[PDB]
Amino acid sequence: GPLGSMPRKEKDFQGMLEYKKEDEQKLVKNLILELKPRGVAVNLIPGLPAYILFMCVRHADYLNDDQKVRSLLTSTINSIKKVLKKRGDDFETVSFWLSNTCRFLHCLKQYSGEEGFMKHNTSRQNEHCLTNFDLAEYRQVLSDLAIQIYQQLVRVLENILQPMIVSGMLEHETIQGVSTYTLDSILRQLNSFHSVMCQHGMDPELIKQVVKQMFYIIGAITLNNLLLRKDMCSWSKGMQIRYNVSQLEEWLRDKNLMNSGAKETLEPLIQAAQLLQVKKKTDDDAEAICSMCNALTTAQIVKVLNLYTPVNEFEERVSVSFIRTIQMRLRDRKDSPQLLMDAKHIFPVTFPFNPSSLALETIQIPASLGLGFISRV
Repeated sequence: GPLGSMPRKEKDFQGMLEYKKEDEQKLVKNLILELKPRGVAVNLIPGLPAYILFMCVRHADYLNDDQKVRSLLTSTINSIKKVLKKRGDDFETVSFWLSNTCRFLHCLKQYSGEEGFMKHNTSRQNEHCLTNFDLAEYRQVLSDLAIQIYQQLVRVLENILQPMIVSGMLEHETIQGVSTYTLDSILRQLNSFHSVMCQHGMDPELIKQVVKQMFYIIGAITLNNLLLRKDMCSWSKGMQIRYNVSQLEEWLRDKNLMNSGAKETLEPLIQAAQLLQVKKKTDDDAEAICSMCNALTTAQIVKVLNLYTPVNEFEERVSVSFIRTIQMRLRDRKDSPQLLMDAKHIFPVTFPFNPSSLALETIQIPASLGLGFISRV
């Protein structure tokens, strides 16, 4: 039936989107620069802007149009940087663009046509692979861009967290008979950060990295305050920290994040709290401290013992002899000289490939996005 029949059947959409060269700057403006992150569509389908962008890349490749391909990827990358500069003080917008930049990168891989990335693809998804261009070079650029966005997300979340840490982990006291933010404030805030990331469809492997980084920041700020303040080094602070850490650990358990590396970053703080609790008088007490505090430096152990504030009914001041016993024993240990931890340290981030089951041929364009000048192919 190669000739025409009536009625004429509507075409079967292939999951591509065409646009006119003259409309490129409008396209990125509407889909990136002035896109509302709280829009219904882009939250019902997390990563929608990235998918739409990819579908557009797809049509340009289909037409074997190298010039349109180059121009679109360059506009897409520059616009993402643009919106990150203007709006990057806000956690929501940075989480949103980190997630869409990752999804865009994942799409470039999943539909590259390279066999190594096609492994979880359906037959249909494989029909959607690029056929004319190798975009490996652009992927590296997007990954570097994603590294920069992550570092900004960490700066944003640190600025929200930092004022809560000391107050929440150290200063709130309820213990009786033994001598503003709470632990709940911190737990709620971690919950909020994590809920937003999940709702944005951020990679679970990336979310795990963000969580490890947030727990590192908690532990480092808290421990640095113990090492600078006499009033924070006491048996009862030790008990309160021990409990606060247990709740943070239970947050990890509840969210199934026990593999994020988050817990392990608390180990110095944990051992400091334990040190505040143990006996500090005899040679045996000293040996036990040295073998217990394997994750603290000699400088940190010694500092805690010097600052230690005794409650006389229960204990005494730590003696100069005892500290000298600790120092002699720790001579055989080859430790780091650090006293304070670097609370600004950022673990290097990775973006392991996370293919999607979304079927591009089922995507439709909502009017709200202001993209009527685009058409489906």
